[PDB]
Amino acid sequence: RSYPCDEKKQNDSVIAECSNRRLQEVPQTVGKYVTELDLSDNFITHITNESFQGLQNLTKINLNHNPNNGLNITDGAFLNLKNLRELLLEDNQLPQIPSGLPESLTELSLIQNNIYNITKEGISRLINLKNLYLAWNCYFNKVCEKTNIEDGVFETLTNLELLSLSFNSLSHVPPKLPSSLRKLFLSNTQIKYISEEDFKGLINLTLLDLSGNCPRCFNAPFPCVPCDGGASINIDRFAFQNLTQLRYLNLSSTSLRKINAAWFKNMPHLKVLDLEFNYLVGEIASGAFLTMLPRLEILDLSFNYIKGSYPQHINISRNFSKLLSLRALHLRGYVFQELREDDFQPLMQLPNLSTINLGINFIKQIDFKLFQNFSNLEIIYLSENRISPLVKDEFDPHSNFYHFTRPLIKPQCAAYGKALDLSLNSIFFIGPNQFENLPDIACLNLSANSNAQVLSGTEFSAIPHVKYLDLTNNRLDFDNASALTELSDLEVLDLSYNSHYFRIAGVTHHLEFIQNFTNLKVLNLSHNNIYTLTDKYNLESKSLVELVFSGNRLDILWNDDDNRYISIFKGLKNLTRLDLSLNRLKHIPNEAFLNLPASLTELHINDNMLKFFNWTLLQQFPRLELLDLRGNKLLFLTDSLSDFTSSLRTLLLSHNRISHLPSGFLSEVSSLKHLDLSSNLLKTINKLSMLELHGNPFECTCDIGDFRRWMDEHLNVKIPRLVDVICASPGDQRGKSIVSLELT
Amino acid sequence: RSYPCDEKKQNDSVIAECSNRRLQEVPQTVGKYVTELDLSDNFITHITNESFQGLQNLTKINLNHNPNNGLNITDGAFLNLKNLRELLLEDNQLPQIPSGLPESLTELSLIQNNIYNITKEGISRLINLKNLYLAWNCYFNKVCEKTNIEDGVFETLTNLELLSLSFNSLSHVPPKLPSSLRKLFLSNTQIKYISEEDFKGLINLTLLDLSGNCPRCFNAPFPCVPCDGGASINIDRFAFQNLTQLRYLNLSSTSLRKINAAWFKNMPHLKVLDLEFNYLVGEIASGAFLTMLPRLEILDLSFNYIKGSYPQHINISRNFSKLLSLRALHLRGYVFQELREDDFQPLMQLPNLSTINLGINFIKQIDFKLFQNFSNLEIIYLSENRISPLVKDEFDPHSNFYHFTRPLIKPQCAAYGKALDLSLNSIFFIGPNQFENLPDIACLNLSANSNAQVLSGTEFSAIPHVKYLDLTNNRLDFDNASALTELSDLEVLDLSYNSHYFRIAGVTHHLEFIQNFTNLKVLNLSHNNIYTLTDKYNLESKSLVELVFSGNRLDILWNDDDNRYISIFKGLKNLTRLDLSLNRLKHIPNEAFLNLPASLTELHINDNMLKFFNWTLLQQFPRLELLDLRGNKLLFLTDSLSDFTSSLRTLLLSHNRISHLPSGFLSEVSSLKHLDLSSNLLKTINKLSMLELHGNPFECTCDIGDFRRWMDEHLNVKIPRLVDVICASPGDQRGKSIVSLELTTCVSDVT
Ligand SMILES: *[C@@H]1O[C@H](CO)[C@@H](O[C@@H]2O[C@H](CO)[C@@H](O[C@@H]3O[C@H](CO[C@H]4O[C@H](CO)[C@@H](O)[C@H](O[C@H]5O[C@H](CO)[C@@H](O)[C@H](O)[C@@H]5O)[C@@H]4O)[C@@H](O)[C@H](O[C@H]4O[C@H](CO)[C@@H](O)[C@H](O)[C@@H]4O[C@H]4O[C@H](CO)[C@@H](O)[C@H](O)[C@@H]4O)[C@@H]3O)[C@H](O)[C@H]2NC(C)=O)[C@H](O)[C@H]1NC(C)=O
Ligand SMILES: *[C@@H]1O[C@H](CO)[C@@H](O[C@@H]2O[C@H](CO)[C@@H](O[C@@H]3O[C@H](CO[C@H]4O[C@H](CO[C@H]5O[C@H](CO)[C@@H](O)[C@H](O)[C@@H]5O)[C@@H](O)[C@H](O[C@H]5O[C@H](CO)[C@@H](O)[C@H](O)[C@@H]5O)[C@@H]4O)[C@@H](O)[C@H](O[C@H]4O[C@H](CO)[C@@H](O)[C@H](O)[C@@H]4O)[C@@H]3O)[C@H](O)[C@H]2NC(C)=O)[C@H](O)[C@H]1NC(C)=O
Ligand SMILES: *[C@@H]1O[C@H](CO)[C@@H](O[C@@H]2O[C@H](CO)[C@@H](O[C@@H]3O[C@H](CO[C@H]4O[C@H](CO)[C@@H](O)[C@H](O)[C@@H]4O)[C@@H](O)[C@H](O[C@H]4O[C@H](CO)[C@@H](O)[C@H](O)[C@@H]4O[C@H]4O[C@H](CO)[C@@H](O)[C@H](O)[C@@H]4O)[C@@H]3O)[C@H](O)[C@H]2NC(C)=O)[C@H](O)[C@H]1NC(C)=O
Ligand SMILES: *[C@@H]1O[C@H](CO)[C@@H](O[C@@H]2O[C@H](CO)[C@@H](O[C@@H]3O[C@H](CO[C@H]4O[C@H](CO)[C@@H](O)[C@H](O)[C@@H]4O)[C@@H](O)[C@H](O[C@H]4O[C@H](CO)[C@@H](O)[C@H](O)[C@@H]4O)[C@@H]3O)[C@H](O)[C@H]2NC(C)=O)[C@H](O)[C@H]1NC(C)=O
Ligand SMILES: *[C@@H]1O[C@H](CO)[C@@H](O[C@@H]2O[C@H](CO)[C@@H](O[C@@H]3O[C@H](CO)[C@@H](O)[C@H](O[C@H]4O[C@H](CO)[C@@H](O)[C@H](O)[C@@H]4O)[C@@H]3O)[C@H](O)[C@H]2NC(C)=O)[C@H](O)[C@H]1NC(C)=O
Ligand SMILES: *[C@@H]1O[C@H](CO)[C@@H](O[C@@H]2O[C@H](CO)[C@@H](O[C@@H]3O[C@H](CO)[C@@H](O)[C@H](O)[C@@H]3O)[C@H](O)[C@H]2NC(C)=O)[C@H](O)[C@H]1NC(C)=O
Ligand SMILES: CCOCc1nc(I)c(-c2ccccc2)n1CC(C)(C)O
Ligand SMILES: CCOCc1nc(I)c(-c2ccccc2)n1CC(C)(C)O
Ligand SMILES: *[C@@H]1O[C@H](CO)[C@@H](O)[C@H](O)[C@H]1NC(C)=O
Ligand SMILES: *[C@@H]1O[C@H](CO)[C@@H](O)[C@H](O)[C@H]1NC(C)=O
Ligand SMILES: *[C@@H]1O[C@H](CO)[C@@H](O)[C@H](O)[C@H]1NC(C)=O
Ligand SMILES: *[C@@H]1O[C@H](CO)[C@@H](O)[C@H](O)[C@H]1NC(C)=O
Ligand SMILES: *[C@@H]1O[C@H](CO)[C@@H](O)[C@H](O)[C@H]1NC(C)=O
Ligand SMILES: *[C@@H]1O[C@H](CO)[C@@H](O)[C@H](O)[C@H]1NC(C)=O
Ligand SMILES: *[C@@H]1O[C@H](CO)[C@@H](O)[C@H](O)[C@H]1NC(C)=O
Ligand SMILES: *[C@@H]1O[C@H](CO)[C@@H](O)[C@H](O)[C@H]1NC(C)=O
Repeated sequence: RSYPCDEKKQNDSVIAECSNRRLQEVPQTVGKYVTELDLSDNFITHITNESFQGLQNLTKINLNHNPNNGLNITDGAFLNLKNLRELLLEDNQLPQIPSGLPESLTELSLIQNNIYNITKEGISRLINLKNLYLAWNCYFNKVCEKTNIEDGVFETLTNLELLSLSFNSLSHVPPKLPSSLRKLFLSNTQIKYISEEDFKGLINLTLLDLSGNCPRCFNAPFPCVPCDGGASINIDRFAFQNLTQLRYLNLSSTSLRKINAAWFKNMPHLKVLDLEFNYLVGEIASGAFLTMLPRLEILDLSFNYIKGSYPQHINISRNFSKLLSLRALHLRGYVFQELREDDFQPLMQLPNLSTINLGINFIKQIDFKLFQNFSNLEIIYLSENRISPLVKDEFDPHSNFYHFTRPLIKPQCAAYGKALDLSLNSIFFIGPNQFENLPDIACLNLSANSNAQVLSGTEFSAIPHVKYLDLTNNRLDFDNASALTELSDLEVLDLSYNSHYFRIAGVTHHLEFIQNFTNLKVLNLSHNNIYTLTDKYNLESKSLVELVFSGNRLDILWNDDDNRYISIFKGLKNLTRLDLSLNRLKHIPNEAFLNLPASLTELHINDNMLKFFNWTLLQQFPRLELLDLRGNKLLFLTDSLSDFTSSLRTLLLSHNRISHLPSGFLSEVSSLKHLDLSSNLLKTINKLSMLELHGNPFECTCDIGDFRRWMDEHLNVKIPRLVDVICASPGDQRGKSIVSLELT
Repeated sequence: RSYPCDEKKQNDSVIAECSNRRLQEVPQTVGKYVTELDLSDNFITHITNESFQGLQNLTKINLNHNPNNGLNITDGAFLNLKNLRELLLEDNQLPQIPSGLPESLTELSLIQNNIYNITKEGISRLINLKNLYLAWNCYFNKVCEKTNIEDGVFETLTNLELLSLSFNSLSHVPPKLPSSLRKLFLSNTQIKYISEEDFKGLINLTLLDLSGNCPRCFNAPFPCVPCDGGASINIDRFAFQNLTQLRYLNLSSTSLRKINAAWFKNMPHLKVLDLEFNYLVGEIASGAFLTMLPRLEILDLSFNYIKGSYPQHINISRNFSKLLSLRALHLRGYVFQELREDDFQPLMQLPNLSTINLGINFIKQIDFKLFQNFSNLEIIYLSENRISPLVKDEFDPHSNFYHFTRPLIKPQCAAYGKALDLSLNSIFFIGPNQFENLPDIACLNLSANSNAQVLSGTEFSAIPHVKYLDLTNNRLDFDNASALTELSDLEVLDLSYNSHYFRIAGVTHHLEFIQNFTNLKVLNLSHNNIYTLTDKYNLESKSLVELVFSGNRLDILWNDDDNRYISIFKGLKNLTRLDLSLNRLKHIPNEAFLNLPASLTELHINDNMLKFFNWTLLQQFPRLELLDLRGNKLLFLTDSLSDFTSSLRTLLLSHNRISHLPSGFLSEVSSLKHLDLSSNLLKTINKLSMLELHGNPFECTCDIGDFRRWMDEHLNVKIPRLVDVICASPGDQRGKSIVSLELTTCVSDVT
């Protein structure tokens, strides 16, 4: 049982996680076998040549964010560790590259420090370096007006594949870079001119990042100072003529008015070109460079809008048809009124185009017919446009800062088929022609359309094979038992955040339409504040697997004088996961709890106000693996759980007021694998494989020693976060983990 | 201050407020001199003939919401009170109208009870009744399928001016109503037919409410069961022929397809007609009845839309020009695409039309020229339409439930002149032609337009005389010192909830444009999360009276390493009211606090996390009347406040961790009128006119008795919620108010 580091097996080596544990120095109680040590987010201030004694087998050390004054690393502190490959020293307030680093180093990271001098003394001996990260060092500091890069400091590094000097005031591409380089990151370097010579010899390079050099300002979470007179980056005609291996060019936020087609003459393999936050409305219209990119897969031209120009049409060159390899186009924030069928003629041939991103263009009209003309289109993303009803009579320094990195559409949605995201549009009601002349849509997002309409069950007729449907953040009036019945194939329905009309007494609430879905698996009714239904008072489905019922008023339903809702969930005969969280429940009528489906594997009733829980009733739930009761006001446990369940694997009781464990509890219940008793009022204790106890106010006075014995006996039971299992009393202990006491 | 009722003198009579004080029975410690007694929101269950013994001067009793099983009122319990005019008995669970009520009664209220029988025995003796309220009695109850109204039960009441039977299952207008009736309220009564006879003799009537009878459902906070086959209310041809005095007709939510113009034949004075939540798209187009309303001032036709119909145009009859007296038209929720100049020709003549309400119509285009064709138009309300950028050219049972009762536009805005509310529209940027062909606008609402634009100071050129401007709930990029400079004459600016771009480092933040406003009085920057400005680091104005700076990051600004923001507010030389609430302040640098304007009358720093407050620095603030420090983490008071201020009138210190009052604090500071020490950690105490102490964990052990003396001596000092000034200790006291102890016999230990 390791302290204070949770030591774990990974492939063919032993990892130590000692992150975020208030450690004031490198623990010397680290396993002899360990090869990778994480000490990030701690309060360590000193690293001596004695800090890693008896640990010669370390290949990786992480010391990032230490402390939370500065980190003091002595000369040749690591030099003894002859097998050290990966050394991470980020956000340590380091004033110089620590001297005497081990020549075995392949990956060094010094991001977010006060390193102004990049010296031969520091790194020229590190001739095994593959990856060097030096970003965020001389970045808008008043002490340092330019990073000092000793001449030829990198040329000895003939194994260096990745160099990163992003977010440093360089002003000039450093000379004498090693030919070995595959990826050169120079984003936000204040480099305004790129010469013929700058990237000479770099004939192996696959990625170049010149982003944020002469920036166009928009939404960056770091400072944005445009080049004087809004001037673009000046890139010589031939600067990239020897870069024949380049796959990834990032020119985001360089204020480019014109793109020289010469730049791409000897670059036949370019796969991903990033042109976000430039002034290229012209070049998108009459693009020379579009002919030079036959192998391009990802193009991004987002936020190239002309300030104040709301053109009627988007002007797209016919040359866009010479992007034969294109898989994904990103045309966000161009800002235009209408997309005509003809405007997108150039794109209809491209055999591999799967993703069109027209987000944040404030488009009013789209000839939706034009989306049938596309071979392998999987993702139509139109979020933040102005599609009306149709009737017609603090940040991650490692992130990609200029590109949408996460999926445009939830993978769980896209999985089903062609995905259409019309979220944050103006479809205030679904018009009769709303989805006419549309491919077979599988995945549809109508989230946040200020839609507050009634559903007759004839809105989705033109796209009847929708499987995943998001109607979240609307004010839909569920006034009709026919609502959504036209969608027979439907498997996932998200009605989250439609509370408006569910709160209103002067309108009926019909949820019977659920019953008509033979294929429906997952229904989300979170945050609808449901307090009544009319006519049919039970939810019923033979198919449904998961119901989210959180943020509703079961408190009101299960306290109906005529017990109308006592079996609201029973008719869900195939339900395995039910979420009753945030329903303001104080007491659950035994009858009502006994009418929860017998099929339940996983029941969440967390974040209510339960004082009592009739453990007896678990007898009626023989498939129940997981019970979540966290964040209630529970006081009492059964003292005979074994009599009530043979099924229960995981029991979560975090954030209750439990002060005493029954004598026969921890022992017995052979099914129980995971028990969570963290953040309770346990003063002392007095098969399983995880036991959480952190945040309990333990009396550390001899009586505890009995439990401390049991921890040493049962080592198979993982007690996580031992650092946070603290003594409340007595006064001299108030602070120590309960693994610090003696026996006297 | 009598216990437990706060007695107050008002216009030669004494009111007793004993509401919301957990009283389990009528207190017998009420002054004989009292004329009005409020006992609402208590736990009283019994009213006997001994409940108000003496107390002969009582004219008004309020017993509403008592308790929170039922209220038990004995026969002739009030009969002794020979001067009882107003008796309020609302939400008491009463099973019958209490027998033997006093004949002196003029106003009786019995709303929200279980009164199924309206008997002659109960009310026929009450021949002085002006106002009887019986709403919400037999309302969707399973015991009672109809209210039983004894025949002729009201006809003895020849003084009855107001009768209310709203929200009761009647099914038929009761017969034999007194001719004295001025206002008859029959809303949600389930009355489907109205006969010639029903309102015969009611020749004095000024108001009739038939709303909610055959309802159209939309947003009502009470049940809505439409008449079978969506049938409208059936009102006979001549039902209103004797109602020549009627001013107010309410036909809201009666599902009316057709409005018989006969109804208004002998009704020449009708002032206010309410037709919300009907099916009158036709009648608005044709409209016989429009010729019959020469004196109408308020018409409301809101929510008459045809479900699913998004017509290109609104069809209003030419007859709308025969509404000569109209002051306000309410056409919400008709739902149409375009308003053309000619669509509103019939309204342009009407000499007195001041308010057009086109809310929630989802209009895409408006010929804004057409609003110059109006004589006395003061309010153009277009909230919740779809006006795009232009580039080319627990409820209140007493409420009015079917009408917008509050002002369409904040009075503070309208006051300045012609008001245009484009809130909750689609003006994502202000186009160059956005406010062209528009009257002289004084008051402009652009709130919640998903507007996320840069301002060049050329957007408002076409309406340069805007005085009140609301830009709230947008994502405006204040990246320009020229922003809004075209609006000279500007007095009020609301920039509340525009935090988006103020949180973003990769954008400049210019607030210099304030300086260019010679007339600017009130500036609201609430909830903008301001943590930096570029170039100009101080706010400066010779004119500004009020700055709201709440929900910003003064924590970050006043902890700038180079002290850039130390005098951010000093250049506001005329400022009297400053709000620093919700700025996450733990400590205020003495320099920074000393650079707050000297002109400050009223400083709010509530809801921060302050541990310390240098009371000394108040010396530099000689005009300071009101200091709000509530909801901080303060521990200490000055012990010599008098040395630091002669100005301070109101000091709010609720929700701190203050555990001791200095001996010389309460005494001294003759200016102090209101002191708030509620919800602190005071164990004991040891000019003014209000002192709040409720929610302190008081030791009720002899030491307290000193204070209890001081309360009896200084009776002028109102201590509100004495009921909630509770003993924490010792164990035997934990629950009693500190006015329940005996000074003769207490304990000394348990400290
Ligand atoms: C079908 O249509 C008809 C209309 O054609 C509707 O009938 C109306 O119904 C409403 C709602 O019940 C009635 O309003 C009530 O009227 C009371 C009398 O008001 C008048 O006298 C006072 C002077 O004493 C004036 O001030 C009023 O004018 C305005 O004055 C100020 C603004 O300057 C406002 O405060 C007023 O609201 C008026 O706009 C009138 O000339 C009125 O007192 C009563 O007010 C209570 O509720 C309001 C808001 O909730 C509070 O401001 C107020 O405080 C009252 O409530 C408490 O406060 C007082 C004093 O502090 C206490 O004494 C109370 O006990 C209580 O604790 C209310 O607004 C309206 O009068 C009536 N129209 C006519 C002509 O009769 C039907 O309802 C409609 N049917 C349906 C189903 O909607
Ligand atoms: C952004 O910040 C701004 C400003 O910081 C903020 O806008 C202000 O919002 C506050 C409230 O949030 C407003 O203050 C209130 O104003 C109420 C209305 O005030 C007027 O009308 C009062 C009564 O009207 C009667 O008389 C007229 C004619 O005589 C008659 O026609 C009417 O029908 C009616 O019968 C009137 O009393 C008042 O005048 C007062 O002004 C001074 C104050 O210094 C005082 O000395 C006077 O003696 C007098 O009281 C004014 O003309 C007002 O009722 C309200 O007041 C009280 O009672 C409530 C509780 O019932 C309390 O909450 C309150 O403390 C008061 O005791 C209150 O004062 C203010 O007007 C806004 N300012 C502007 C410019 O609009 C925005 O809300 C912020 N925005 C966001 C998004 O947060
Ligand atoms: C200009 O445009 C260029 C592209 O033209 C762009 O370059 C790309 O930058 C991003 C951001 O730095 C790079 O993304 C990272 O890539 C590495 C390597 O990925 C490969 O290897 C891993 C397996 O090790 C595979 O999963 C992956 O499929 C690739 O084969 C990844 O390590 C990064 O993943 C982590 O970081 C993400 C961002 O924080 C996390 O979300 C993710 O969970 C990973 O973090 C976790 O694991 C990390 C492992 O080291 C660990 O360190 C973290 O703490 C955490 O536990 C990330 O995807 C991308 O590779 C570059 N593209 C190319 C082709 O090289 C520039 O960024 C852009 N310029 C600007 C200024 O934006
Ligand atoms: C309305 O309610 C629905 C139903 O709850 C919500 O949609 C679900 O959201 C949950 C998360 O809250 C989704 O579950 C997550 O899916 C991720 C991806 O799953 C795929 O990949 C995994 C392997 O990674 C496969 O097992 C799986 O078959 C899928 O192929 C997971 O990565 C998520 O976390 C997992 O890993 C972490 C460890 O980091 C663990 O903590 C988790 O326990 C878990 O193992 C997680 O499983 C779920 O897929 C969604 N369902 C559907 C049908 O879409 C909506 O979010 C909700 N709507 C609103 C508006 O609130
Ligand atoms: C510009 O347009 C905006 C957009 O409409 C407008 O904002 C509105 O202002 C008023 C106050 O000035 C808001 O009214 C309040 O809103 C709160 C929200 O929680 C309500 O709780 C309050 O009403 C309660 O009391 C009623 C009593 O019966 C209850 O029935 C009711 O349910 C509430 O509990 C209170 O009225 C209004 O909500 C906003 N609306 C929005 C969308 O922000 C602003 O006034 C306009 N600016 C100018 C200059 O006029
Ligand atoms: C349908 O449309 C909406 C809006 O486009 C999608 O909502 C967005 O979904 C993403 C991913 O779930 C949310 O990302 C989150 O951001 C917050 C940061 O505030 C972070 O806390 C979360 O961890 C997560 O990263 C995003 O906020 C959300 N946007 C809005 C406006 O709600 C929705 O996912 C779409 N549906 C489908 C099925 O694709
Ligand atoms: C009572 C609930 O109403 C919901 C609803 N469903 C539909 I189809 C409509 C509707 C009505 C008129 C025009 C266009 C569409 N409406 C009404 C509005 C637009 C107000 O939501
Ligand atoms: C970064 C600041 O950008 C704000 C801004 N102010 C204006 I005038 C515009 C704008 C841009 C193009 C077309 C129409 C209008 N925009 C940008 C958008 C519309 C994206 O918000
Ligand atoms: C460039 O990479 C190739 C393999 O892709 C390698 O054989 C060659 O040695 C590298 N060139 C230099 C000069 O390091
Ligand atoms: C399209 O991609 C597929 C694999 O997804 C590949 O086989 C095909 O050759 C690609 N075609 C072009 C023209 O890039
Ligand atoms: C409910 O939907 C059905 C089927 O489309 C329709 O005929 C009916 O009019 C709807 N009912 C209501 C109350 O809107
Ligand atoms: C649990 O409920 C059952 C009946 O459903 C009842 O017999 C028993 O009293 C309850 N158990 C506890 C511990 O309250
Ligand atoms: C009101 O009544 C009492 C006796 O009923 C009388 O003595 C008293 O003088 C009256 N109130 C006032 C203010 O005079
Ligand atoms: C109308 O009202 C007044 C009371 O204000 C009364 O004098 C008159 O007689 C009433 N008319 C009838 C017919 O009752
Ligand atoms: C218009 O209002 C004025 C005063 O506001 C009034 O004298 C007149 O009666 C009204 N005019 C008409 C035609 O009703
Ligand atoms: C108040 O501030 C002044 C300086 O402005 C300082 O000298 C004094 O010590 C402060 N008082 C306290 C109690 O901190």
